[PDB]
Amino acid sequence: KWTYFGPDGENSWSKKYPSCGGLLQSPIDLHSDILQYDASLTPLEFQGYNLSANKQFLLTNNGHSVKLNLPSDMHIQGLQSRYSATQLHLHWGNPNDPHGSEHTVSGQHFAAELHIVHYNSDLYPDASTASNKSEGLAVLAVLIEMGSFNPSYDKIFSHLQHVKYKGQEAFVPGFNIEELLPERTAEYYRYRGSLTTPPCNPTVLWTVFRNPVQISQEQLLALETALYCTHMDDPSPREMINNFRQVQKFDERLVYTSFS
Amino acid sequence: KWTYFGPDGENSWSKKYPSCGGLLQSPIDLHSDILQYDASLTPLEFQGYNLSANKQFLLTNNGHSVKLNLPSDMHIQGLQSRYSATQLHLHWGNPNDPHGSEHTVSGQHFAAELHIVHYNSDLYPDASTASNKSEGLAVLAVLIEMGSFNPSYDKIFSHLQHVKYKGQEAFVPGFNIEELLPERTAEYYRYRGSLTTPPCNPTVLWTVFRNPVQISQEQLLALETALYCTHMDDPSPREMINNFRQVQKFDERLVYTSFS
Ligand SMILES: CCCCNC(=O)c1cc(S(N)(=O)=O)c(Cl)cc1SCCc1ccccc1
Ligand SMILES: CCCCNC(=O)c1cc(S(N)(=O)=O)c(Cl)cc1SCCc1ccccc1
Ligand SMILES: [Zn+2]
Ligand SMILES: [Zn+2]
Repeated sequence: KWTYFGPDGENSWSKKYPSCGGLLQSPIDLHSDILQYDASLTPLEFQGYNLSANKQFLLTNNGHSVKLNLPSDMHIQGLQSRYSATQLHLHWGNPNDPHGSEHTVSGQHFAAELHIVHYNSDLYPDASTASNKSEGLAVLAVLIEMGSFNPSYDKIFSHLQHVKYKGQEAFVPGFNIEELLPERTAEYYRYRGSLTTPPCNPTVLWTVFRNPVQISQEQLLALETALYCTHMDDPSPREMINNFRQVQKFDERLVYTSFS
Repeated sequence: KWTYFGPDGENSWSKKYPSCGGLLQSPIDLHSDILQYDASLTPLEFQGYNLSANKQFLLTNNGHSVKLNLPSDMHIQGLQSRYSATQLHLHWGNPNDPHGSEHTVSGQHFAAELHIVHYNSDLYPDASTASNKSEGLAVLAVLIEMGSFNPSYDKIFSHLQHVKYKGQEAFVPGFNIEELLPERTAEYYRYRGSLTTPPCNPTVLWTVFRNPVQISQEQLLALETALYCTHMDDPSPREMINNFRQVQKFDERLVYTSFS
């Protein structure tokens, strides 16, 4: 058990989850001095992203974020192994401070952040088994900026009202998960890092897209007001807000870019 | 034992230093939405900061920073108690990434940060005894950027050669310590926080001057490269770099400004 605020917050994670106080932690601040162009970084292909709108996918409040379960037929080609999808989820701030991206760019938070989590299906049978193992995970990160209404993101946000409390679950119709990605997915940052949550294992190949996507003010307000970290019956209910980790020391890492 | 790197890093400080996971942690990002002008914040007076050049003061490498011992006769006038000087020390980054201030303005790191540590000499005999007590400590924080050669900061940096390693000590003719302060010291940020180092006690009244000082690219490089955090005959030397804490979450609070 852990939170983003007070005694159980991120400065205390390492007391229960030692990897949280180890090396190669995420997120990080993307800034010119630590960037390095790499000709190796070829375009990813997103296979099986186009989920049938006549099929149903489990959305869950896990007490930390809202998660959408993804089928393992969904995958990434282009890395050293096949990375199969396990779930996507978000990180955001609060109505009075809508700047809850995990990754920052030249010291600036975006409004929110989407993480599409994949596991090494060539090595491991699921994300859970893969999470504490070498080369176990790969995440696509989309930075989210406040702008126009996003009908694609709304295929998640219109469902939040059925997963208000921890452990609540709701079937959501499939849609093309590629619609959540920004323009020019060929332009990305790539670095070796960790889960941004406990148990913080340094097993994550990070891809952060260069370009953000936009969702409206009304979409962020809904995301920032709809969810609780706590069970429906908890007498000390806590709002699910500011569910982002502070950026971490580089530990001599560089971030490789597909662009110069 | 505590460091800015590896398993004994800042995410692990809370294990042996509980306060590092507690309330009112420094440093923080100073940005517009958390600033509030308070017309009641008048100028500090720096008394006995003009040290005899015929008096000598101990410079030490403690393996966390380089520290100049200061005489208690020097103090700040303007607060509700007299705060007497104990030491000044610095925080910096590394030559590939020369952005190692502790406090940030609008998410931006300055090259470095000087701290002049004072203690409540009306209530407490010493900084050690004051450190974990109400209204114990007051720091003057100076943000340092690349710029023109600074003769006054060179009165310190000219002696780094003699304190290369953990343990080494050296003497510095006195100079006017007010010479290390920027222009318009009437302009400052003010907030209650913590030591940025273990034991992280929430006992510090922070005064961060609005205006940075400038040191030359060569002065900054000397600081970043002159010192080690290991003993002169450690087999495995460690360069003393990136000796700054990551900014902390600053939830539902204000930094007050002396400036509109
Ligand atoms: C186990 C509950 C903690 C909540 N975190 C995640 O679901 C999560 C977050 C990330 S992140 N924010 O770095 O993108 C990642 Cl990369 C993976 C997971 S969960 C999948 C791995 C796992 C499964 C089961 C137990 C432990 C880990
Ligand atoms: C034994 C302490 C280890 C190193 N830290 C400092 O000297 C230090 C740093 C700051 S900061 N970076 O917040 O300006 C401050 Cl406010 C005070 C001290 S040391 C003075 C207080 C103290 C002395 C002895 C034991 C504990 C605290
Ligand atoms: Zn995440
Ligand atoms: Zn300091």
